[PDB]
Amino acid sequence: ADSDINIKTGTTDIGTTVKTGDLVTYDKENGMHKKVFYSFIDDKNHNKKLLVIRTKGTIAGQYRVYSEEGANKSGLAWPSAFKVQLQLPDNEVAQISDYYPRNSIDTKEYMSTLTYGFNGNVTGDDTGKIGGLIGANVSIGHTLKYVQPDFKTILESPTDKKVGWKVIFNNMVNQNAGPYDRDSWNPVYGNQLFMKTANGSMKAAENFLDPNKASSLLSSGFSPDFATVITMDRKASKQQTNIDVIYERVRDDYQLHWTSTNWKGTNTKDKWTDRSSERYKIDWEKEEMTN
Amino acid sequence: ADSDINIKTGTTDIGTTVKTGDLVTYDKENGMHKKVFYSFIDDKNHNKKLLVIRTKGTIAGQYRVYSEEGANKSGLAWPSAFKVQLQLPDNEVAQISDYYPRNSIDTKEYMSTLTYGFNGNVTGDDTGKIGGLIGANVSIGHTLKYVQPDFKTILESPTDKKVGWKVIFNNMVNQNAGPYDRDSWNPVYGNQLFMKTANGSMKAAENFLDPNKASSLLSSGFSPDFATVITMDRKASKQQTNIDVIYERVRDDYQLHWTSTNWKGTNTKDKWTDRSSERYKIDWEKEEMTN
Amino acid sequence: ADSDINIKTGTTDIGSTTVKTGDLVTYDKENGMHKKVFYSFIDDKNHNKKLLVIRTKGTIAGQYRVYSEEGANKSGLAWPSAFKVQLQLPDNEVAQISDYYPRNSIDTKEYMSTLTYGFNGNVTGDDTGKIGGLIGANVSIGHTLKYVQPDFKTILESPTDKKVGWKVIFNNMVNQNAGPYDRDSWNPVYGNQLFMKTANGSMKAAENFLDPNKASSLLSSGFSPDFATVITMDRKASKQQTNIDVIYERVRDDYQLHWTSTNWKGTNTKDKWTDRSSERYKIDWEKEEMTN
Amino acid sequence: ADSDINIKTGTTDIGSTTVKTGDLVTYDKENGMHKKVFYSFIDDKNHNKKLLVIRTKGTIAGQYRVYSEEGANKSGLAWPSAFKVQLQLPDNEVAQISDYYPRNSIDTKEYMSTLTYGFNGNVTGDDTGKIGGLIGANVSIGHTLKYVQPDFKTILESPTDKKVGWKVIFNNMVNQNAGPYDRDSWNPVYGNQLFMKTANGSMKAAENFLDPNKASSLLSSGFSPDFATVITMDRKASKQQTNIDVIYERVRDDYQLHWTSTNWKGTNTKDKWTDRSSERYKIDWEKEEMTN
Amino acid sequence: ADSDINIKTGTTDIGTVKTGDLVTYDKENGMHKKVFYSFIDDKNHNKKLLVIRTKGTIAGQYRVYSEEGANKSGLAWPSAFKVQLQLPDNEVAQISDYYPRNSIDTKEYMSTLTYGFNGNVTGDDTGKIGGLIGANVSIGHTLKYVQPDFKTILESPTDKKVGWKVIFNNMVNQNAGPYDRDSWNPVYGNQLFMKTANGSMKAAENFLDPNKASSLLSSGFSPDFATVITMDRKASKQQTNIDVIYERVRDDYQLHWTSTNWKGTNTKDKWTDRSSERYKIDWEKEEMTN
Amino acid sequence: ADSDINIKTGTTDIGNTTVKTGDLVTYDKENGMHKKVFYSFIDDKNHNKKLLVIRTKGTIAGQYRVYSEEGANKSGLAWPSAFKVQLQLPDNEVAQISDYYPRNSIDTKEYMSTLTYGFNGNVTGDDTGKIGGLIGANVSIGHTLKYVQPDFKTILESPTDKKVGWKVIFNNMVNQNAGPYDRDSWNPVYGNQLFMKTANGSMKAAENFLDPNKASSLLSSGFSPDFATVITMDRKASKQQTNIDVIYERVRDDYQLHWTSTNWKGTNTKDKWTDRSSERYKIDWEKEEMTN
Amino acid sequence: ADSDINIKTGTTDIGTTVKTGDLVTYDKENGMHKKVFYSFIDDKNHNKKLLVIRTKGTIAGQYRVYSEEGANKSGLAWPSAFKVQLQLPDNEVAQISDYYPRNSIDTKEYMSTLTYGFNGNVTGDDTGKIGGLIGANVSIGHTLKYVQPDFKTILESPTDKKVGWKVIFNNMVNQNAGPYDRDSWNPVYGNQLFMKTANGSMKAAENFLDPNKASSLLSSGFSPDFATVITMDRKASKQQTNIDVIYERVRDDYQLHWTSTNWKGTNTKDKWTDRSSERYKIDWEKEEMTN
Repeated sequence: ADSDINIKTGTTDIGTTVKTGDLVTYDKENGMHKKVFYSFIDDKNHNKKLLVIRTKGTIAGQYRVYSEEGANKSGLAWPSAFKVQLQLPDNEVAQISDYYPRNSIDTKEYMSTLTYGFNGNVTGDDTGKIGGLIGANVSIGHTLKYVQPDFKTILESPTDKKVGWKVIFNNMVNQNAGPYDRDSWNPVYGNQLFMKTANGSMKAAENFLDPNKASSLLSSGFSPDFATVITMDRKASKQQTNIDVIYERVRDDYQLHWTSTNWKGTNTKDKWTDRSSERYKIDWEKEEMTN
Repeated sequence: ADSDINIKTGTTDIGTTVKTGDLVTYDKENGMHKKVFYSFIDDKNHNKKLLVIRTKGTIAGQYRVYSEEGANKSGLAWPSAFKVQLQLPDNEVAQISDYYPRNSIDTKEYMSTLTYGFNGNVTGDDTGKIGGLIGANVSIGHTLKYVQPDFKTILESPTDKKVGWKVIFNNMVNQNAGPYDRDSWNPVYGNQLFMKTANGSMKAAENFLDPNKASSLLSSGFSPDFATVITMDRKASKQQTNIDVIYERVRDDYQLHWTSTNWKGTNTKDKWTDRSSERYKIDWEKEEMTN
Repeated sequence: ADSDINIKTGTTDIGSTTVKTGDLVTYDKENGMHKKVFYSFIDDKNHNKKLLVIRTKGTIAGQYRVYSEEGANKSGLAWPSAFKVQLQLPDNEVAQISDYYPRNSIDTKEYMSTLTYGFNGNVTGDDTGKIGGLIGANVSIGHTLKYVQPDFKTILESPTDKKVGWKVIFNNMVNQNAGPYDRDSWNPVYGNQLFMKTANGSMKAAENFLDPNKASSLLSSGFSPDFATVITMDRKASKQQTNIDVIYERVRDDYQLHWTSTNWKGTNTKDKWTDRSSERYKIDWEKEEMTN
Repeated sequence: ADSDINIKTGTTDIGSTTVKTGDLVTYDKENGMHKKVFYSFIDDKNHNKKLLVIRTKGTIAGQYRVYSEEGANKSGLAWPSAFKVQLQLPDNEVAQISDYYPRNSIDTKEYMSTLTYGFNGNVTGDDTGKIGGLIGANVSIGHTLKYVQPDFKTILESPTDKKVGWKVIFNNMVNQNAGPYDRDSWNPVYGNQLFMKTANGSMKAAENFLDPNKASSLLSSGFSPDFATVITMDRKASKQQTNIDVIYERVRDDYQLHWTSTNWKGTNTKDKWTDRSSERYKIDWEKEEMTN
Repeated sequence: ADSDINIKTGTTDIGTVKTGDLVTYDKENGMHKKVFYSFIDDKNHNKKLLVIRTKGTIAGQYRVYSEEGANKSGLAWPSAFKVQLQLPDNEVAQISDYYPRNSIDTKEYMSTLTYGFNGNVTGDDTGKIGGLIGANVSIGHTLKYVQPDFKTILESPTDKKVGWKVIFNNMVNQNAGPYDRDSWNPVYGNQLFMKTANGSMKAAENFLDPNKASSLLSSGFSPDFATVITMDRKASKQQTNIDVIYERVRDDYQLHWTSTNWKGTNTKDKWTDRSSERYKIDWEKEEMTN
Repeated sequence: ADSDINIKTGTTDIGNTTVKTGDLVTYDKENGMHKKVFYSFIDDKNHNKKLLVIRTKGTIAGQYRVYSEEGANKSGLAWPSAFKVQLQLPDNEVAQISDYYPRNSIDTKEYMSTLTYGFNGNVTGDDTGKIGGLIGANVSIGHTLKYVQPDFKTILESPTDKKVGWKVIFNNMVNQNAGPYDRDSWNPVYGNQLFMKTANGSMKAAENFLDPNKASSLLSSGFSPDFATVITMDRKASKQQTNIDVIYERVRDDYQLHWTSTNWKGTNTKDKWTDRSSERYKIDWEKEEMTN
Repeated sequence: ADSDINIKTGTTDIGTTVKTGDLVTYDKENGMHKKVFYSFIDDKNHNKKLLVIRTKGTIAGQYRVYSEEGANKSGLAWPSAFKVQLQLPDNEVAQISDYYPRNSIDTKEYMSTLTYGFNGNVTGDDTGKIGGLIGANVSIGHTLKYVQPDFKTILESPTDKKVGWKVIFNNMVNQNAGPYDRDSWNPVYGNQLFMKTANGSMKAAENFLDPNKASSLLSSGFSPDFATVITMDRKASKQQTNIDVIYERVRDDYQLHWTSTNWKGTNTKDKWTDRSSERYKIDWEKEEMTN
């Protein structure tokens, strides 16, 4: 913060009138509500002109049973990753200056235990017999404790021309069991990730986990909220800039099959990928952004 | 936020005088108090005119014993879902830009424990006999921890013309037991979701759980608090826009029957649906919203 | 909030506007109720309606009291199981109930699952040169449900555009590090021990009730409502006066203790008594004043 | 809050006006009470009534003290079981008690249910070719109750439109990692162990009382009230003067220790002594000043 | 707060002020005594205000004071820090307020009831078959609470005199205890500041290093107490004398050798260091001097 | 804070003062480093020196990658064990490094001691009228140490008045609910299991490395520095231009997996590769601007 | 705070224009970056002129293997205490008024548990034999819980002429073992504080704990952040004041030696002391501080 280096708070920041806007596009085939909120910041005391692009909207999860192959085997398509990406063409003079959020250093809680004890006893009965025991004990414990989200938010390695985030599936609770991930494997039941019952009396399709009891991101979807800061030199001859904005969904294939005794599930990674791209024009003189 | 990217706070946002209003309607048949609070925001430095629509009011729960087939079987209607939906006609130029709340990523706390120990003991009695014993142990522990609300609030997959929320029944604690949900099944007791006593001596209607010990959303109801942001192009020819708002309640059927040794309950999903729809007119020039 | 939708904070709210506020205080002696109405007239020209905020405060006494004493074997305690507040506009009124606070909040619960498994080896022996051996294994499944419970639940009753109300109801309560008990607790031997002081005692039934100092203060000293109701009124309306009835009421249960020649047993009758205190206020929207 | 009902925060409150404040200090020597009244006259023209905020502060000394000594087998300790502060308008007054802080809050408690079940297998053996085995199973169901309790409870007494008051009462207390004990704790051997230092030692009874340094600081050094009362006055009233009575009081219990020939036994008598300090203030609404 | 009674925040308070610093060092008593004062004269307030903040630092002076050979030694340590302000009785000015005050402690209590059943079947190669069916019940009570190394206590004030005492409560000793001034063990006595149970060194060596003990004991305690004094403007004598006293009470912790192990004994309130000083308050000039 | 020393907050900090800010961005492709400098010139007349605040941000890619594959029994994985950022002024410069953020924070640990003791009795018998009894006792002492560990530790390296720097180093990490492991973890059978996916599987060595999605995101996608350096300059200095070198660098370790005919065995070589990216900036104190 | 005594917040404080400055000096021999930030406050409504002296910079750890006596014995120098001291000459009329931080009162969490139980059991076998068992138990537990920092920050007993802080080594975790301090002793291992391995095959110098796994204060160093407030009477004749500032590092000597069966460590306290002093001139009239 500002006070940590003996300077009055808010002093070293960029603060000037700002020009803002909203641009909304809906991709029907890809089921993506894409909204770009932009702010043009022109601080004369700052050596660069700034454009802040906040990418919002919603990418639908589209957790859906897609095929029913008889009554033994059925297939479920589900979203394992949501991605948002911004890219400047290389010929551009404008640069990607900053981004939010970034990758945070995860933490874990470790705990070590040492217990030792002693115990004595006296025993007896009606035949006048009497016994005794003296025992001792030591025990060492190690406990690891940590928090994990259903989905991880990760900032991809940026350049000065391209940036992006991926919100990826980590693990999930299945009816107070698990947690399971894309790589969970059981010899009897295989991958129990979206498995409703271990054994029942129905067609395969019914045995998929009800999306209401799973992560709501899987079905109803994920709403990005990422910020990109682009800087522009005022003396450039060309005060126009193209920028590409991409929303993307990666879908995995979770299959259920019947092994004559119980259910077994199998998951194939990155089976499908829906990519929705749109190009925007940035006018640094007019301070407006269009598509 | 703005300070995370080296910019003065509150800079990049939309801020100008605002035109606000209230529209209240009460649907008696559906037992729904529907209130719409709206705000017209016209910032010249913003590329579009804004309308914020907050949908509030209260959808009654109407948790009730509706049928009485003697003293052996009875039926309880209960609300499993509350829904709010806003929809623009497709031919409209205005777009759904933003919404609150959105879907949150759940988290869970995991714990791993590894313990190992040793113990010794020496035994004896008055017959001069001496015994001895040396033992060792290892133990592995896994603990999963997470929070579940009685009802889940979910933002449905939006487009730029339609948006909505569903507040759905998740699971619920029943008199220090459970928690139970719509799919809980016990071979003896079936679904014990709203079952008061397992095997008492009363009529079936009496045996439903007192709403005072269940989620207050079930009976007294749920008060929506959702916001939609619509953007409008100032240069559009038609500066008038219709918008339809739907309130919905979906009720499940929980029936109790006596098996001569016990009570057993059965739950039918989405048996009834109360749907209350109203149309509003949005005048962007006059900056006023009416019904 | 506004910042969540890229708007300057406080932009979308009703404020730009002079407000006319007031206090009306009434004490109902027979019903033991202190009733305060704090009201605020907000007339924002940029708002499509006139606004009145009615904050219903004050305090409804608990009146937790031993009411009957049929000797030393039997006694009865009257206690408040519900506090209620209700506002109601007549149907012929043009003014509408627009909003209210508080509302019903969604409860949550903390769930915890444990799976533990272990092995142990062991060798035995003694002075007769004898040697024994032991290999054991174990597995264990644990499930924990965890949640917080208030002594009283605050509920917003199903509102209309003409009437609104809250009910603050008894939930459950700790009795001297035991329980918690509620209105429906039953023990075959002791019955409902909710306000039972001791299981065994040489003393009157009246003396065997739980000291109100050791119970929820809402039961005895009482509960102080803090509810807000927002009324909207159309400026074009012809009659710029609106009558409104405000009701405070208390529902009291009957908790009786009787001696079974060996011990104490408690019985609770629900909603035995109801104290209802109603009063009418006149809302003048032109004069921007509310009166009684 | 206001933002909860779509209104700019601080809009509906009384402030949108210059305030006249003051301090009145009195010390009751015989009753050991420092009594301070901080008052504020608020006259908001947009408010239908004049406001006086009376904040009652100061400190009521605990006066935890060994008062009598009957030999070395029996001794008595006076201790504060309740502090009380009360404000009362004469009924003939036109001014009304409008609001008060703090009020009674709804307590909560944390409940837990646990269900565990497990299995274990085991094989044992010997050098005599002997072979043994066992297969066991287990179920266990647990209930946990968890909650927080203060040493003293702060309670708002049932107010009227003329009188209000708070009481800070003794609840329970830890005694050297034991207990907690309260006024009704009883042990057949030791009686009430609340303020006894040792169970069995060789000293006078006076010696065996708990060092106040190891007890609640309120018991000895005392309690500092911080309560606010809000009085409303109609401007159109003929008599713009109002008398108001402010009362501080301390309730002391009698804790006796005696020797019973083998161990120590403690007994507590409730509400034996009561120190009450009353004073009258004159409220002049026109001059906007409060005097003594 | 004000918003709790439907009034705009900051309305009911007193809102130019004249402030000052007086510093004195008592070398003999090892006390750095600082008074920060503020004169507040609000026309809309019925009396003139003086806020007196008593700060500075009272050194702990945790030290081994005596060495009676190699079997016996004495440690002096601070069991109480005290601050006192006193107006003479004939003064018209009154003590109106003070901070901090005494807070009500809380404790966390939790009760558990567990009951279970267990079955088992046993057997061996001799075709023998055994069984057992068992049940269990258990009740647990848990008490939980937080206590500071020192308790900060506001002494019963009057309208002429006020004071605070910061007293030793209990303390952890090398992952053991906590111990207090009254802890007693029949073989070891009071193990409060004892380093080792049995080790061949001088008695002075066996005292706990101040670096592993509460820093208030050695380096000291910094008071931060405020007193609010009110004065009537119509008073004839617009001067007021006030005495401020800083105090340290030291206990005596003795270690002695019993030919097998160490034993500690603690005697309370053996020494008392009192540093008193008088200030002159001028309400007209709005200044406080010495 | 200032209020802690009886001064109005914000009084003693630096701030008629106008600040001259700017951004410099370069991307080193060979080293995969997005390097951004945000600078602020602060010239407070009431301050004895001109100030320049340099904020080093951007992102150093983790570049967690399988780099060699010697069949299906041996593979190598290059991973980032340290990220570093360094700023250096040449010796001949009169300008000085005055301050920096973050600095090294003091770690803490929670210690716990438990002492439990108990007694138990039991009576035994059977159908042969035999009667037995046993009475036992136990004592136990427990010590628990508890502390929080980040995946990477942020260290401020020992600064001078000419150069400053930070290193963000790998500490330890959880591997699929196992570990946590660090660069020196060793198992006689499995070696270092830090990034080992399975104990014994049937795949290529390359396929047996832990999925970067299940590892610290700093390892693959990378680390984003956020460091501040405060440089002071005398106004009276002759050369109001100052060169400064900024270095971003990544230290990569070598984690190899090999098959021992029964299972997998991991080996980690420290500081095998070092990627260094340096850039020269010109600081102009008169023109109040920074360039490269 | 002021609101605690019925006064508007910020009323009783000092506030006026302030004159601030920076003095940076680097002690190479002692490896100490020493920065002084000063603020002159002259409030006319305050009875004295104020100078706030903030001592910052960084004292390097210099955790280093210094000696090598073959391959069986070695020595490690480590910082056991960092110190900062400010001292006014006794003849000065200017006074040390205040200081931050001060000593905080530490706390601990104590909990006592009382548990008691009963159990029954019935036994039998195929020989028609019958057995019985009735048991009871009681147990009392005492648990202590508290937090201990790696280093303690302590304000030393100040006067009106001298003030200082010491940041001292408390204890430290050694590879999930310990924690150990300067007085830890094991008959077999001696002091295991900075010992890497109990018994291995390297030179002594190799067996010291990697500074990366120890407190970073030990190696990279400590950054002081201390404030001293000095008052000056405006009417004092001599409006100039010299002040000495001392930065100091106390290093302990941790030696490792091989006893032919395992490693044993020994630690000697306060072996070395690096002391770096600088004198500053305070001009109260010109409101400037120089070196």
